[PDB]
Amino acid sequence: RECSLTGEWTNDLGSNMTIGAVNSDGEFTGTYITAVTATSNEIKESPLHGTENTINKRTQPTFGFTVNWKFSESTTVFTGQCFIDRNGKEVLKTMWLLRSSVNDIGDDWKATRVGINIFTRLLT
Amino acid sequence: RECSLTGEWTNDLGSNMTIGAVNSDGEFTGTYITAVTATSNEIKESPLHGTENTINKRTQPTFGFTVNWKFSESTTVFTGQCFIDRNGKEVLKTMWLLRSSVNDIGDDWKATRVGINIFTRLLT
Amino acid sequence: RECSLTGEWTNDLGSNMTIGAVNSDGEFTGTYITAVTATSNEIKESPLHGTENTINKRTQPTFGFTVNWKFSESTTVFTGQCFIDRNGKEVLKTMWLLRSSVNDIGDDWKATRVGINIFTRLLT
Amino acid sequence: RECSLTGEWTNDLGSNMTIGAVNSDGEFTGTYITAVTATSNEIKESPLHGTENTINKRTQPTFGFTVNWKFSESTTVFTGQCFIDRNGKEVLKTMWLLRSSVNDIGDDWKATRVGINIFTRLLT
Repeated sequence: RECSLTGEWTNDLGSNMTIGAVNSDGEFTGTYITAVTATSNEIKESPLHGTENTINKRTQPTFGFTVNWKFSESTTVFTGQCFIDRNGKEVLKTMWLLRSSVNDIGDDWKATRVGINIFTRLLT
Repeated sequence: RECSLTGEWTNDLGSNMTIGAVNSDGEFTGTYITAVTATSNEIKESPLHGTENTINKRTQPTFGFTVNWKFSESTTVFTGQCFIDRNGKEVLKTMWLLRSSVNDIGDDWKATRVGINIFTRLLT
Repeated sequence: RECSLTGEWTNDLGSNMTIGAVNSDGEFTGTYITAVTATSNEIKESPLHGTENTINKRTQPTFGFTVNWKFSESTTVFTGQCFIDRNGKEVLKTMWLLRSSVNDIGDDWKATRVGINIFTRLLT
Repeated sequence: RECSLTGEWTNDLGSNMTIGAVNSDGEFTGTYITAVTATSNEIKESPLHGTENTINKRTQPTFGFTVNWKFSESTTVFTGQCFIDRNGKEVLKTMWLLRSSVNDIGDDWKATRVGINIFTRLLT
């Protein structure tokens, strides 16, 4: 009971993220510090904005967030669920869609990549 | 001339959405309206928060947004690009991931559905 | 009643495909003539191999097929259903995954694109 | 030395598969075995047909295959790449789409689930 979103997280590929307080409407903003950037870069930070679903006030709520990349013209969306694992650790399981910017509508069909990411807490 | 997100749109599925005004930051708010399991209790509306990529102030920007469902524990993410010419008409080309809430971590693998939607200006 | 796979089909982007006879096990092979090839080419043909699901002998059966590209190192998989539309026309609704070849396992996360395709019959 | 498809594998989900021998053409056959809704009636097995891309006889080829379910009307497609070093161990990195059968064309949009699976050599 209590899979909270707020905090610092790290994922399976080296990226880090920090999520602030979740308001009443279930809204939150935060930051994303990436690793893999289809040309990995030093340490570039971008903002994120999402919501957590509050229907039935579930302890392992679903969520979604958009990453507004600051060193590229692409956009990434992440969706998933905040779980309490068998060992009592908080875990974010996610899938994501990476939209690349094309010039012509005739190339739209190849602008979308898909994948997953797993996050666990940092704070230490 | 540019492809603006602000406004009223409808999709190939007959769903409609409204998008507020886009802040300097690329941030926006709106509403998503669908025929919640059509019939039973007609149509419902759920908020939606997202961003538009503004790097290099492109004319046909990429964006993404999260729809926080008001009648289910689910969450949906959309990402795509705002296009022009094909007549001179604005087109929203998107893909989404719909995440269902699951009770146990072992059921995670079957919680994500994926698809597309094309949005056009509301005949008005 | 009778959404059959055998034949010549064309899709929403200009690609063509011909599917041969479906055997007992539900197996079939055929050919794929593409249009968009992340660098569109004249007229390059590649073979395909898939199966149709025969459980309950459904009239609008699900299916899957793999395209073994002959001018590239990638692979594409297609899945969907063979429908009888309101107007009595046969229609294939599909989603597909395009795997690109990477050199290092550290780039695996970006090797997968997703999309859709709609096919209808040719034969005229 | 190369990454061979032929053999016995198991996945992160505890499912197992066998793959026959790969013909000149890149064609292969096998079997997929899972715990069909574990308990009720333990494990079941379903055939599987696919191909391996052989352009430029790469050491870590891409491939795809269709699993024709024997206890449901569903169809599943997998696509990925066969990798090496990480110790000297072969890894199958894949993504799939699972298509459910729907009764009416208007329900098509919710028929496709997407995910990943990592396969490793069967401890034997």
